Amino acid sequence: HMGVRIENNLFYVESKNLSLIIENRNGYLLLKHLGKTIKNYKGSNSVYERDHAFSGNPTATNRTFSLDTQRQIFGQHGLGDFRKPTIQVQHSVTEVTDFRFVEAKILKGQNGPQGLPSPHSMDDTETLVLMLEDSKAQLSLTLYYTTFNNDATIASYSKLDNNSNQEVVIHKDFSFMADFPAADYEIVTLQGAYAREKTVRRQQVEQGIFSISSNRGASGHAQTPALLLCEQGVTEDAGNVFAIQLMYSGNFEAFVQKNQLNEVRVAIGINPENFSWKLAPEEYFETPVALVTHSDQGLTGISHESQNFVLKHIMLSEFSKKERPILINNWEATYFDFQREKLLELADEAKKVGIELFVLDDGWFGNRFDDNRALGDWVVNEEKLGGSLESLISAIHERGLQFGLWLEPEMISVDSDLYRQHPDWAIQVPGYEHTYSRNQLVLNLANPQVVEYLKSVLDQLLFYHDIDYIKWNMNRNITKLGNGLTYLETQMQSHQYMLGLYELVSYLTEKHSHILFESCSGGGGRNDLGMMRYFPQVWASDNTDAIARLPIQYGSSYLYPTISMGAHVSAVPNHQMGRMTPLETRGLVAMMGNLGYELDLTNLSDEEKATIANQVNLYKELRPVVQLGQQYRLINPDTVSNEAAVQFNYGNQTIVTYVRVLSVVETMETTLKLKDLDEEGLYKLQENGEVYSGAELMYAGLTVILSQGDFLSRQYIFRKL
Amino acid sequence: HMGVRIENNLFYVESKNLSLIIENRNGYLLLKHLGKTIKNYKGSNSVYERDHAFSGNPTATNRTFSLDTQRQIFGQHGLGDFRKPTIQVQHSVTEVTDFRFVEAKILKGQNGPQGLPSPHSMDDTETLVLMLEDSKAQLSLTLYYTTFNNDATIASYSKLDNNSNQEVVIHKDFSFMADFPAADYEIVTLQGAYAREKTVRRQQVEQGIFSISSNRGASGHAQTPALLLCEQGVTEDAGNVFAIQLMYSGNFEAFVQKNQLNEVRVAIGINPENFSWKLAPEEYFETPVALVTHSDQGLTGISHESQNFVLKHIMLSEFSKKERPILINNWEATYFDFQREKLLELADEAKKVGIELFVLDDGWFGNRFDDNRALGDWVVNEEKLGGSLESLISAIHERGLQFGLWLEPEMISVDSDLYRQHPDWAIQVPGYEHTYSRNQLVLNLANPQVVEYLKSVLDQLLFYHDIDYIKWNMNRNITKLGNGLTYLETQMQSHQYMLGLYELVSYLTEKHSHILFESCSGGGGRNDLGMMRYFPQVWASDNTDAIARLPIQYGSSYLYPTISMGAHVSAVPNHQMGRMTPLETRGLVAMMGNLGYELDLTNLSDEEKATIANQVNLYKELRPVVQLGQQYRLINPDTVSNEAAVQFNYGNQTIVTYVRVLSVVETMETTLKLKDLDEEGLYKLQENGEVYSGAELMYAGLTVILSQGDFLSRQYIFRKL
Ligand SMILES: OC[C@H]1O[C@H](O[C@@H]2[C@@H](O)[C@@H](O)O[C@H](CO)[C@@H]2O)[C@H](O)[C@@H](O)[C@H]1O
Ligand SMILES: OC[C@H]1O[C@H](O[C@@H]2[C@@H](O)[C@@H](O)O[C@H](CO)[C@@H]2O)[C@H](O)[C@@H](O)[C@H]1O
Ligand SMILES: OC[C@H]1O[C@H](O[C@@H]2[C@@H](O)[C@H](O)O[C@H](CO)[C@@H]2O)[C@H](O)[C@@H](O)[C@H]1O
Ligand SMILES: OC[C@H]1O[C@H](O[C@@H]2[C@@H](O)[C@H](O)O[C@H](CO)[C@@H]2O)[C@H](O)[C@@H](O)[C@H]1O
Repeated sequence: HMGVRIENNLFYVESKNLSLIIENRNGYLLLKHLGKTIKNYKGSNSVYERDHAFSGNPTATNRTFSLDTQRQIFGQHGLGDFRKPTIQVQHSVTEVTDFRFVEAKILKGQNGPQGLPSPHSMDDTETLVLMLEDSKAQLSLTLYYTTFNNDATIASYSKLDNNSNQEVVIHKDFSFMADFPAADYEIVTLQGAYAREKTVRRQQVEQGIFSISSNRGASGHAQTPALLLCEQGVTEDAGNVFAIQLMYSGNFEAFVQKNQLNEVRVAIGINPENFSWKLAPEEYFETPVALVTHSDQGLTGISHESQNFVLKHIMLSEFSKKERPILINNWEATYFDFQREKLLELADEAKKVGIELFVLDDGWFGNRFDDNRALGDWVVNEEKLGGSLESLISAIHERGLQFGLWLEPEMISVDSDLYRQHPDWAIQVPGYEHTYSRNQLVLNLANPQVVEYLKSVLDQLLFYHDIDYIKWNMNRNITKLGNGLTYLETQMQSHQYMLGLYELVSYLTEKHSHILFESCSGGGGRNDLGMMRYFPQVWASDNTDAIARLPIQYGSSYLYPTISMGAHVSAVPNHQMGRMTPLETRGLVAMMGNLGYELDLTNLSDEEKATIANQVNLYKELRPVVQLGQQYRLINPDTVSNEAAVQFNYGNQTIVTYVRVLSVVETMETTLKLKDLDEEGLYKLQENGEVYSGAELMYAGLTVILSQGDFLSRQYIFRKL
Repeated sequence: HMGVRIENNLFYVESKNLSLIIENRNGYLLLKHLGKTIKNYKGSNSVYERDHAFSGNPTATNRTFSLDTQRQIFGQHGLGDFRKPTIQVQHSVTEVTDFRFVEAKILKGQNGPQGLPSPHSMDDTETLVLMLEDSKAQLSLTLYYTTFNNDATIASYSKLDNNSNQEVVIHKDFSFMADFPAADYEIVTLQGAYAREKTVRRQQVEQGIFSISSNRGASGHAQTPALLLCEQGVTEDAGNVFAIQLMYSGNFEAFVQKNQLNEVRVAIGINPENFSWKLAPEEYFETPVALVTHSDQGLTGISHESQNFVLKHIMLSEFSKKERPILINNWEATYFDFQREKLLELADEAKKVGIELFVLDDGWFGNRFDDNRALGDWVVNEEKLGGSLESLISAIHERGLQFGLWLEPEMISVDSDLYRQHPDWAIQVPGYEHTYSRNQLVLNLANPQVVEYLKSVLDQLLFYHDIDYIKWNMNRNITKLGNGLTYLETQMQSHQYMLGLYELVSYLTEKHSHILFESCSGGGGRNDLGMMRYFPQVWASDNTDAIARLPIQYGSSYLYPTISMGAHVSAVPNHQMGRMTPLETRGLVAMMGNLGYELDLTNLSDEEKATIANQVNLYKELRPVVQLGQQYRLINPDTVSNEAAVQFNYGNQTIVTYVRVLSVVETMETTLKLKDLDEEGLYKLQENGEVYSGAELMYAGLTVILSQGDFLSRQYIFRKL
């Protein structure tokens, strides 16, 4: 049985194959167990209470009880625990609180923080409600833990109520924390950089504090809101992993602290940097949702658990199991230099090769002839489009293609009518020059007038035009915070910006629910689970190099389903890397993702056109396997590997893609073994017609043969008989 | 003072900054110290003698003296030492010997084993002669250790005399052995493969036995006769290294054994595999020369020590400091498909770009139109050469080029007149079919008639033709050993083959000492210090890819001077790797070696011709710096590095070559610091005219800037003012 149970002083939060067991000890909440299901928990792994030097106590006479040494589910500073705190509220002359458990409730079905992205499809869930109070400060903190009956994930968030007669200020308020017992641990995170997104990083947990964080106002290219605490020696196939993740797209921190006793604290939430939150009497603050996910089946186990939870409970139901259109995007194809003739000719070529959707990228609005002006001016450039957008769309529709359109609503150019009319709408500090980034500024979405304006302009665009798809961009990070009437309002504006964004995108995605919205932030600059609540695919990276895409796709699909992961076949030499790669390899690499095209089809040879038509035909066949199937990493593209290989299973279809980076000589061929087949199953390999048992493919494997050369690839396609 | 000293029961072998101190303990020889100079040695690091269980004793009553636990300089089996032995002689019913020290002598000046390559320029050397006897077996073993006054190297070899009235058989006889005290050690070796020669390998010394060996009858592509025993944590710049090397080109073994007490034995010599040696009464056997070289300046220290010793005492004096000609070789250019017109046209183009030497590769002799016939038939194909070789050579000379010629004297084709006349000259076993390799057979150079024939044919070729250069090839390994009249003669034939080879090549190189002989064995299949005694350069690898050449050159110049290391600019796509690389990078990579050219100059554009002419002009300038200067590795090309950088210093000239393998994006530029400059020196960088102090270049370093793209390179050229 799954759900929530209250049994004497234990609370059991029971998801599928994952339990959190909390003990109420005289108002203090102790983490007894987080991990595989245990019923009738007795306490075999309880903390041994002893006098630990310099670890102090809530009472004078009992030296062996200390919040410095108890395992907890939230952290305070000032009561004897010196580990990093996760709740810290200023009230009167102090930022000491002492929240004590008073009452527990259980909810059933949907719930979550208002104004923030949270799980859906929650009918078969229960939520533990732990009501804590600080009687002196007259504050309440309420913790929520939600079970899921179909996934090894628990969701968490909290609400802080000010029940006092004075203003209070939240300084720290994370979404999840767990104290894990001293043991050897490794951590996996996804970091990297622009054009190197979601680089998989693994390291040993060491004494001290390790953290990843964004202070950019977006989660960022260089860190993902995820931290995987792993059993020493974890592999793809074996060992315990706990993934903590955050459904938030602004400033966040994830940290792991190893203290003086070798104990380990992990937490994730809103970054303390650039954050404070004023609460007037009777006001409350709810944190974004955190997730804790578990597998005992290594890193592939955690990928599957995380992907499944995302597909079922985050990504929009309307799209989570819907094959996504193969698109053409004109950006790398033309940049800003296009007009109607060029567009329809590209559309003609796209239709001939069987592409499904035509996306008009940057440059269609205002006087956007380059990237130095016009953001904020969402007026159609009818001169450039050679008539109305309506007439363009009709043209695209009549050629048999869906129509998509680029927006960047959060941004404003100094050189724009919007800025001329409302210069105060930009994020800025009185008496300081702007800081520029791609020669543009960020709109203050903490300003309700800004949100109202964007809802209006965009609702107008979407209702008056037959648009099938939106690409929602965001091309710089936030500087010069000073739009508040007070310092505290400025400290709130980064989170209020996010609330404004979510109000905006939840409104539009809900009001226009037939439209496929793809998120973007110079590629993967905001590829997190907050955005994926509303945008069921993401432009994974501006780097469209087939080879540079290998580690990027590795990371981008590590916790997120492949279906989310936009990938385009682009021109050579590649625009980012300056590299020639075979068209075959560009195709096979993009086909490990959500396939599209981004090159000038009108300038290709007849042969290159035929190749792309063949690629499109192939992917129409593989699309369900890739987008709806189960992903298995076989060879990981990292810093030292010269190879990449990824398998997908879906019913009677099994495919495997193999890529080799550098040509090798006098080196024995790799043996590549498949996973998760029926030993007794019979698998017919398309290329040679041979039938192999699943046992053979899994335990003997394929001798991988290639010619001489860099960046070569091949694909194996099997049908189970 | 350096040289040899005998002081009571200590013998001191004293080279520059390296001493071997041996103690005579009642006929047993103990290794007291090998390492930095110590005078007046007292024995601070003596073995503590105790009863070690299962370590037995030469006398009944003294359980604390055991050859199982004493550090020694040669190893026997059967007297209580169970570490791997380095001398083992069968006599009568046993292969137990008990060699006991009887007498020491000191020689001055040159000496070495007859018939085997050994150091030259030995006027300032002394040799310790340790005469050992086994009175029962009536055998003598004499050990030789030679000092050098200008290098931290000691040379060693031994002679075994049969003074008995019966035949005896040597089963094991290594050239050097040392027992090192228990400590943490790493080892560096050079292994790899064909087209991947001299791959630098580093690992921890572990309990048990690690070895590299050849049983191929040549030292081989996959292992070099070298083993570096290193202090834990050695770097390029710091820590103790002991390099043991062998001046031999046949079957060898190097091993490191960590025993039950954590002690470490290292040895190098003739491989026991495929070796036995019969001695009739009064006959003797001398082993090849081993070298032990030391540095306390890390791996660059050992490179310098090894290179210096090779330049001064191995490589021919006639060439060791002589700039080597920039050559054109036609092999990759035409393969077998050439005639006189094509040759002279290539020669014309070579002259225009300033090339100095023209080498005619395979296919000029017998009916060698492919690689399936004619080896053994060293008759000029006057039809193919369009007249006599004499007339061809005159033509090449008149165009201003030296002339070079390809030979493979050790080999015979089934389809050849030589085989038709003397089928028994091939290495073979009566009643077994041939084993084939590149469809050719190996000549039995253990057969004195074979050696006489080759001396004659080749002396004739060289005296009747004005040849400036020879490329001496050897394109397969030895199979089917059975040419002996007895089993024992067969067991001797692999070493006798080597003696035959050395007799042949010492004769020809001496009799034709103006000719530059470059050794070759499908590239680096026999690139060892035995060959380098007679052949002052070597074709480092058939792999002429600029990028694949990086780890190859790293290894090929690790212990051997750059001047030895043949490197050719070749065509793209590269014939081995199937890869396009910039001509600039092919040039800069080959210029880190001994530069030549190997592509069809007649088929290049006018631009590619101008580029090569520029490369030749440049290298004429850099040649002394590269060939005669001091080499400093700055970034090593290994399995994980994406970079390579090598510096050369020579008087007032400092150059640095940098190569990046894969294009990178959003990655901060590398900072490359130079080494071994004068802090106060002023260094003018050619490209920008800026003057930097040596301190700046060494301690701040160069920000390395590149455009986008794979396989890019650049060079920095400095002049000290
Ligand atoms: O749910 C826990 C809290 O409940 C009460 O306040 C809530 C407030 O948080 C918000 O949900 O608005 C509703 C509307 O009725 C309630 O006022 C308590 O005041 C808090 O102390 C806390 O228990
Ligand atoms: O040099 C040590 C040996 O000297 C004597 O033999 C040598 C022999 O090795 C070889 O060098 O030929 C010369 C020619 O006179 C000598 O015979 C002893 O017979 C050996 O026992 C050994 O001492
Ligand atoms: O402007 C259209 C373009 O926007 C985003 O990419 C850009 C990139 O082209 C430019 O070079 O840099 C900025 C940041 O400096 C952005 O990354 C989209 O990601 C891209 O797909 C395209 O739509
Ligand atoms: O035959 C001339 C050729 O000999 C050696 O190379 C060859 C190589 O070309 C061929 O492909 O393989 C055999 C072994 O199978 C040899 O490696 C020389 O090294 C080369 O320079 C050339 O002279």
